[PDB]
Order: sequence, then structure tokens, then C-alpha cells
Amino acid sequence: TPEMPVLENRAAQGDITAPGGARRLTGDQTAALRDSLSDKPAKNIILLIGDGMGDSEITAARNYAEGAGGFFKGIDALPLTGQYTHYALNKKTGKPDYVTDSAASATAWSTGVKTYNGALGVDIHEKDHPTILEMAKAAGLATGNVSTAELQDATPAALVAHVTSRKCYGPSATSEKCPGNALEKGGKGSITEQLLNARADVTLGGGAKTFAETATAGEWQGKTLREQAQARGYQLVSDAASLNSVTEANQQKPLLGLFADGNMPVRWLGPKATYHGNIDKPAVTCTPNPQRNDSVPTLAQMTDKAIELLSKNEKGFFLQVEGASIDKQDHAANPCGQIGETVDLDEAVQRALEFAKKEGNTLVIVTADHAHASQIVAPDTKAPGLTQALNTKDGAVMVMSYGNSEEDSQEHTGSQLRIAAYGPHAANVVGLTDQTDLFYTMKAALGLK
Amino acid sequence: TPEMPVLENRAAQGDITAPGGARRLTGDQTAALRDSLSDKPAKNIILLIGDGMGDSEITAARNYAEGAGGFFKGIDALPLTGQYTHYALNKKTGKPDYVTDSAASATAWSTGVKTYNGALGVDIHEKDHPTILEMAKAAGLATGNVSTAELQDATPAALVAHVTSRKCYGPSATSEKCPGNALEKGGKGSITEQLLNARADVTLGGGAKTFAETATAGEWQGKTLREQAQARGYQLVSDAASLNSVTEANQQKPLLGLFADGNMPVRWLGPKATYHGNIDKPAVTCTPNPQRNDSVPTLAQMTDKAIELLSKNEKGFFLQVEGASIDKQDHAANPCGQIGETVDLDEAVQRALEFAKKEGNTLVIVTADHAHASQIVAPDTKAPGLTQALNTKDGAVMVMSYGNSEEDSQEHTGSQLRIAAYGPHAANVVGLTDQTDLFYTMKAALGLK
Ligand SMILES: [Mg+2]
Ligand SMILES: [Mg+2]
Ligand SMILES: [Zn+2]
Ligand SMILES: [Zn+2]
Ligand SMILES: [Zn+2]
Ligand SMILES: [Zn+2]
Repeated sequence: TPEMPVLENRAAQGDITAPGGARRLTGDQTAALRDSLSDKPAKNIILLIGDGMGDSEITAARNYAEGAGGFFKGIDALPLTGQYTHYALNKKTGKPDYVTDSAASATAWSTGVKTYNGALGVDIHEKDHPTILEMAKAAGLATGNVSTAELQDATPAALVAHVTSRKCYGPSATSEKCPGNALEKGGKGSITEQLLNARADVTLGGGAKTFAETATAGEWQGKTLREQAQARGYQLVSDAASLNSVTEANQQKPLLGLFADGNMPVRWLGPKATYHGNIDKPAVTCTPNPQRNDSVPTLAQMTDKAIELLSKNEKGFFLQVEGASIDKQDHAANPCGQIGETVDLDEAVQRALEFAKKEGNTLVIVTADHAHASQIVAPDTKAPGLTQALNTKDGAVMVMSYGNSEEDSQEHTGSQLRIAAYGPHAANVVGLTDQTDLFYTMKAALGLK
Repeated sequence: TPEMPVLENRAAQGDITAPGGARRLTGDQTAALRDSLSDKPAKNIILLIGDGMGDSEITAARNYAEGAGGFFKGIDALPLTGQYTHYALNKKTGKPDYVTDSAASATAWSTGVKTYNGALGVDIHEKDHPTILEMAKAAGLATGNVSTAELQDATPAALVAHVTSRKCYGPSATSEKCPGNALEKGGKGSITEQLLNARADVTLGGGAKTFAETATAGEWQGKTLREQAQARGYQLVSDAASLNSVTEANQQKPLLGLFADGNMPVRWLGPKATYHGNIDKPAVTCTPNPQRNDSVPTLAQMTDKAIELLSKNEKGFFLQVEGASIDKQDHAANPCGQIGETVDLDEAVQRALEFAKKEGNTLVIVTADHAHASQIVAPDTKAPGLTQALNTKDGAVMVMSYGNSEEDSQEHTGSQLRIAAYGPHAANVVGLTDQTDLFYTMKAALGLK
């Protein structure tokens, strides 16, 4: 019994050139929205973050993959929607820094405190604040942490580690960039060491590389972090078959999936955007990346297995899933990698909704940490930045532009962006809210102290 | 009691550097949302359009005027929000054209049919479709059309005109660019001539210039459009005191206010953005326009005046208010003008909401016709385009970048964007919708046949 409805189909209902044909609605939505409102407790929370997936990115991706009048069966199917602010702070002044990085933002929703760009799980005075994940676990809930990036990257790291700089991946960088956190200096350790201490039930992503580092102190000095993980009782999996093999994941036997040395392979290949690329160069059709792999689980497969594993815990679970590479390909000004990552996220959202619809007590939230550079501009545009023309599903040309930096990497932007949710407590994302409100929304939905 | 609540306080709750200090919400919003939902018929509708007012635009303006943690008492106060799509169509192919102009988008909300860039009140086969304004009149409702641009501009023109080119301001341009619409060649006439026929109860904006033009055919041949107007019973006003004097406006004595020759003056002045301005030039503090005049009514006063007059109508009213210059100052790469026109619209929204709170049967809508170029970037950004650093209310620097055009005009972008609403039938803007759905929601809310 699907008590709470998801939006089944908001594509254009007919011929886009005729009166009414471009409509996404088929009648009045009052009753359906009323039906979507419940203040019942949530047993579970599934948080889905598209890194750098602002409104522009969602739009670009839908145009390409589904057509202008198409509809993301995952992404767009959430019925309660609003916009949220993600500004960070200046460490020195305490004033807003209008354009956050991935670390400050993730700290925001995972602790409820704003912070400076580059920080993870600490405020501007460098104090540690518990994360929603540490809280959930303290409360007896099963916990999951899933990303396509290296596990040390800002997004997934924010839930498990509190370091003064997001660069502090392992022992080596930590000694140098985060002296105060360094193990050998009496600190809590590097991001990777804290991730191992945090012990979520399920952790799946890339970044095996840093696991080859050896600890500088403590019980496992001299051994590699990979070796400490095994010594600590973690089940290590490194390919989709092994992941599929897992039947249990808990505090006694927690799961650690390391599927790449660095970030996981992107879904789609395309050339990088160029100066006047839309005028000089022919239109691009994105193509599947041969290195993607059958041996490499996709995001939706990771999401599906975590939910399976976590759903066995009777008090409920907290799960965050990251579509990491949307931001990474947006910095690289690679349309194809970018949109291909958003499609990949949409598949993961679909798995989360199928579960929640059935369960009836699951709040699913889909948003981004911040906005990014990409823009959709007219086909004959002559822009100072990098552009590329792409052939969409509609059989038309869309041009994408990246013109926010002369430097090599395209930059984040400060615009407020879409947050959407489904399930109990979802009402709290409607309207204008702040990214820190999301921590409180989650805490409250879960009934956490 | 205003059963229908408006968001009263969505500003950050306390000290932004402390846990929970940046929250916008005071508690759970489920109940409040339940209470904002009604399927009752709307008696009145007030549609407020910020031209080019995408999420980026709202964010920049809020940051500057209200601070990062601030809140627009009008714009941000609408409780039901979503994101809508505004793509246009390619005239030849009927395939989507991902980035719309102001005419195609206005046509979409005003008629319910997608069209080509440059079309007003016609579809891709150059055929006329009735507009919401036309239909409301036909039904006996009072009608209003207000804007700070030239009244012949795309936005206001779309409610009252059907021309193949938005450039067809008057007889002269019409005979040249829209022959088929030319009064002489048997057409409905130029935009201004059709505006005179549509006979809205209240029409307020700029564009006096074109009214000096003389009619080439019809009953008022050889007379200027101004004479034709007074000749057809319009009550002409050209200033605030004249405007204030009006005690009635109706089909018998319709009101026509021409407050300026071209566009009404912008609120705020500032320098244009320049290459490396955030680096090479000092941060800018916007200056009030000394020449904006006490003799020229502000958008909010026109708004307040239109409601008083239209509201005398017992059957109900439809009203359209445009903050036209956000878009034009976005094109001009002028942060101060762009932001100033957003603050200006916010004051108009407040007026609409105040009336709506009290009346109880008013559906109020706030959106934009498409997205724009401006982006909020990091202070030390080195961008290939035009930039400016600004000093905000927080006492920090915000940087704005315009980098999607090498030409002297910064372009529109195709991102989906916020649409927000308050009152009866407002659920219809929640989630993902298309700009065409807005026509259908308004028509059904009012019960127009
Ligand atoms: Mg990330
Ligand atoms: Mg306009
Ligand atoms: Zn990020
Ligand atoms: Zn990034
Ligand atoms: Zn426009
Ligand atoms: Zn424009």
C-alpha cells in the first residue's frame, strides 16, 4: 500500500507544439500534496547528494538524456520541493563566504553548524561537532556511507571525520597539513583513520590508494590502513561480485568496499569543452565509457545493496549516497562526464524511492551541496569561456558553457538550489530553508536526542 | 484569521557561527503546509514576474540587500514552491530550443502553448491563441497589466497582442516586420494597436514613445495612438499624482498610464562589470538613482493602485505585474541595477501578499520567464568574462560574474527555476512543472471557459 505517492509521470503529456501538449500536469494536485504530508516519525532516512548538481545541472542532464519535455523518474519524481542556501563562513571574520566548497557544505548538513571552506566536522574555532551519522549509530541505527568518489573526499568524509583541512587524507598529508589532528601528535587521526574508527555498518566507494599508507602511531603503528581494517574486523570487498556476495553487515562485521584506487570510473565519455567549441567543432554525442565495467558496481547497485544490508536492522537506518562526479566533471568542463553522472544518480534515486514507497516510513532527500559553473546557452553563442554543442535525445542541439574561470578548473557558484524530498517529515524542505536546517530536519525525523 | 499563512520568518535564527544559528525554520512545517492547501476557487489572481529572475538572481539580491542569512519579506515568503521548465521551440522543426526569449516564455504562460523565440500570442504555425487576460475579460473579470518596461515589451505585450515578431511595436515597425499583422494588410495590428483593442481595465508602464505613432488604417487613421486612446475613452495618466487621482477604472473608463517614454527608471546605479573587476577595482556599494523621481510611481505603488481599482470588481480580477529591469540590467552586466530591480519587485510582492492575506481568495504567484547569466563566484576568481565585487549588508564582499557572451549583451540561460505561490490552487506549482502548466493552473483556478 503506497500511502504516500511519488510523482509517477511529469513528462510533457503530449505534442509539445500543440495547446496543452507541453503540460506536465493532468489535473489539480491539491489532494495529492495533502496526501504527501505526514508528520509521523521516519524509521529510515536516505540522503542522496549530487555534488554540484544545481538546477542548471539537472536541466542540462534532462534535456540531453530525456529531452526538454522528458522526466527523470528518480530526480524529478519527488513531490515536495524547495530551494536552500549553502553559504559558508570566513574563518577569520565569521561573516558569510558566499561560495562554499564541498567540505563546508557537507559539514553543514551533517552537523548543523556553518563553517569555513576546507573544514570537515569542525566549526570556525576548529571544534568538533558530532555528525548525523555518529548520532544515528549512537542511537542504535544502522549506518551507511556511499560515494563514487574516493572515500576520503569531502562528501563522504564529512560524516565520519573531523579535520581542519579536507586535504588530510591519510597519515602523510595529515602530519603536514593537519598537525593538530595527527595521530603521532596526539590527534584523532587522518580522515581515513577516523573513518575506520567511526565504523559505519556499510561504507562503499573509491580511494583505496590511501589505504596503502602506514599508521604513524597507536595500536596499529607500522601497518597499512588496509591491514588495520582487516585487523579491526571489517569485511573488505573490491569488485561487484564480492559486494554481491555479502549477506550481513553490522558492527561485528562492518562492510568496507574499495572499488577503485581513486574515484570510480565515470559513466560516459566525451571531449572537453573548448573556446568557441560550439562554433568550430561539430556536435557531440556522449558514449558509454568502456572502463566503466561489469566488475565495478554502479551507484544504483551500491545503493540497492546498502539498503538491503541496512534494512535488516530493526530500529532503522541512516544512509547517504553520493553522485560525486557531477561536480568533478563540471570542474573539468566535460559535459558528457557531467550529465552521465547525473543520469547515474537518477538511477540510484529510483532505487531509493522504490524502497521508500514500499516501506512507508522512509524519508528520501535529493539535493546538492552547492551550485556549479555549467550553463545552458543559445546555440550560436560566442562566449569567452569553454563551450560544447551536444546532440540531445530530442535530436536538437544544446550548447553548454563554462566561463567562470580562466584558471584550469571551473568554479562553484553561490546560487540557492533545489532540495526535494518524499516521505514523513518531507514538508520541511518546502520553501526557502538553509543547508543547516537539513541536519535538524533529519535529527527530528529520526527522533534523535 | 488568514487561514492561509505566509512564511513570516525565514531569516537565520541567530548567530550564524554557532550550531543551529543559521537555521531558517523554527519548527516542523507539516501542519502549516496542510493549512496552506485549498482547492477552493480563486476569485483573484496576481502574477508577478521578475524578468530573468532565476535562483541566482534572487540569491545575489538577497545576499546584497538582506545578507546571506536574510529573507525577502515578499519574494521568499511564499510557502509553496517548485521548479519549472521554460524551453521554447525551433520554428522550423518544432523541436525544443533550450533557451527561450522573453516573448516565447510570456506566450507560454499567457496562452498554454509553446512557441518560437520572438513570437507573441501565436504558436509555431503563426496562429493566434487566446490569452489569460482576454479570457478573464470575456468572463466578466477585471483585468490589469503592469510593468516597468515599455508596455510594448514582450512581457506585458503577450497578454494583449498576437504578432509574429516582438519587434512589431507600432504601425511603422509592424508594416515592416509583421506585414501579415499590419492593420493595412488586414491584420489585427501592431502591438500597441492591439493593446488598445484588448482594453484592459488598468494598464500601467512605460512606452509612451510608440504612442506618438500614427495609425495607417482603421477608424482612427491619421490620428496618433495617443489620440486614438483618449478617443476610445481611455483615462490617460502620466504621473504619480495623476495616477493617485484615479478613483475608478473599468470597461467604461479604462486606465492607461504612460510613466515614461521608454522603460521606467532603475532604482539603483552602479558601474558596469569589467574584465577582472573583482581584482583590479574596489568593491562597489550601489547608489540610489537620483533621477528615478518622486513624480514616477514605483512598481509597488502601481501595484497597490491596480489592486484597489481592480478589486472594486465583484466578479474578481486577474493581474500581471512585471519587474522588467532585472533582465535588462542582467544583459548590461550591471549588478547594481539588476539587484535594485529585484528589491523593487520584492516590495511589489509584499503588497500583493498583504492584500491576499486579507482577501482570502487570492492566488498569488511569483516567478520569472527564464534564467539569466549572472553567477555568484568566489572573491579571488580570475574569470574570462565580466566581474564585479560588491559590499553586502553582511559587510563582506560578494563577486558577480557575467561570462556567457563576448558580445555587448549577456545572454539568457536555460536552467529550470523557482516558481512560488500562495493561496487557493497553489499546490499546482509544487514539484516540477512546465511554464505552460501555469496557464492551465490560472485558468482552472478562476474557472474560465
Ligand atoms: Mg563530493
Ligand atoms: Mg520582460
Ligand atoms: Zn561539492
Ligand atoms: Zn567542486
Ligand atoms: Zn525575459
Ligand atoms: Zn532578456
